[PDB]
Amino acid sequence: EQLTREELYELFDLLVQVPPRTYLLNIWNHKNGICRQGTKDLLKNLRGIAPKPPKITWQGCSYDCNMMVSTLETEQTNRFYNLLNKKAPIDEIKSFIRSCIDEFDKLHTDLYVKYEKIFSEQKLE
Amino acid sequence: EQLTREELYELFDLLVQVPPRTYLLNIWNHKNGICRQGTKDLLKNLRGIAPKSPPKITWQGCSYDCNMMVSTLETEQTNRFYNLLNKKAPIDEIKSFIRSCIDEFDKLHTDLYVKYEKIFSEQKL
Ligand SMILES: [Hg+2]
Repeated sequence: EQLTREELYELFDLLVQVPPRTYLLNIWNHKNGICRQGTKDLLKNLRGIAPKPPKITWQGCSYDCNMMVSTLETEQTNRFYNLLNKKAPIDEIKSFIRSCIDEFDKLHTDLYVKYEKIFSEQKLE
Repeated sequence: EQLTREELYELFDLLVQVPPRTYLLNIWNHKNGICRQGTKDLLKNLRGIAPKSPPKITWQGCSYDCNMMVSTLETEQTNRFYNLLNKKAPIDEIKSFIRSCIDEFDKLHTDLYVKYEKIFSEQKL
């Protein structure tokens, strides 16, 4: 039952107090599902404009993108558990989760911009 | 003074509660300055590749199109910003919005560059 981003942010107002940790972990799994669908969408969009100067291949783009997103996911999850363990207020936790999603959106933007330029230049000459 | 992108992102993490309107307007003006420098950089780069049946695309046309696209996006984003202010959006939502507007401008700048790179390349034969 994957929550949409909209449903997650609405649910972030039903949390006026810090909920139990199981609840918090459930929310983080929905966060992961949202970011991972963003990655799937990025790779789908990049595959569309990849060709069939630099000599970057689809396999290279895919390795780079997957390494950046997988490393970001690990780093964010670690920051999440540290927030939990230090018993942070609910407002801080909510801002942290929304900021992690924003950070993934910026990474997906950075990757799209980077490869849009390379692929478009390869399609030339 | 004009904040760098990195300085603006730093401020975002220091808005933890909802700040006065003057502060948010000030942040928006720095956002505008960052996106306008991105537009200046785009036109500089495009000048490098500009020339020196259907009509030939010239520097004038390229410049008119780019400035219309970025100026209209500026207007539309500012109108969405004022909507959030007036509806008293919580700070996490405003922060996501401003971050997303900068991503949208980065994408537009890249889309424009790729568009003209292709057009100027094809004409050159
Ligand atoms: Hg460029």
